[PDB]
Amino acid sequence: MVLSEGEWQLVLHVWAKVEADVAGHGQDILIRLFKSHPETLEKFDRFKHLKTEAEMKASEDLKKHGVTVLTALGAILKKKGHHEAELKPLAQSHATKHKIPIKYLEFISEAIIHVLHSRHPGNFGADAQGAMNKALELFRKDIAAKYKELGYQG
Ligand code: HEM
Repeated sequence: MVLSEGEWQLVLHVWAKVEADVAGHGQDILIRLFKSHPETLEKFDRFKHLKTEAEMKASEDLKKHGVTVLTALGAILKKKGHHEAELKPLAQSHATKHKIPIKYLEFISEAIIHVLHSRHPGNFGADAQGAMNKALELFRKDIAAKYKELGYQG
């Protein structure tokens, strides 16, 4: 699959807004994911002990990792499809080390869309959301393909 330049622009336009507060956006997204799909929290030995949203919100480690996740994903989106090099180490660690099934990647993609929709309605209309979805789908497809090669495919 290939996104058009116009679709990439819609993605990068709203992502520019995200970069105005990466830490805050990362917190929102991770907490949305952990509440909507609590099982995902089990993958984090560091965050497993977090019982409530208030605890998640007060966690400095959770916030720091949100910045790390969004910065990594941001670097991928800005590649506009030419993200092979950025995908290699990401797929290896998530397949071999953490063992993250594709299903969970669909879950966070879901969390990303939800948060952008709430915080940036003016820059996330139906067209922008469609473009963001295509970008995240392309990401999941390439990650999945890489998973297979590494002998995983979750
Ligand atoms: C959608 C984008 C995602 C991106 C871009 C991403 C990115 C990252 C990055 C950059 C790290 C740092 C070093 C490493 O590779 O281990 C990391 C760590 C990790 N990721 Fe993700 N990740 C994503 C989704 C997920 C999902 C869905 C799960 C789990 C439900 C997950 C679980 C983990 C775990 C367990 C670690 C290590 C935590 C620790 O430091 O102990 N990742 N991720």
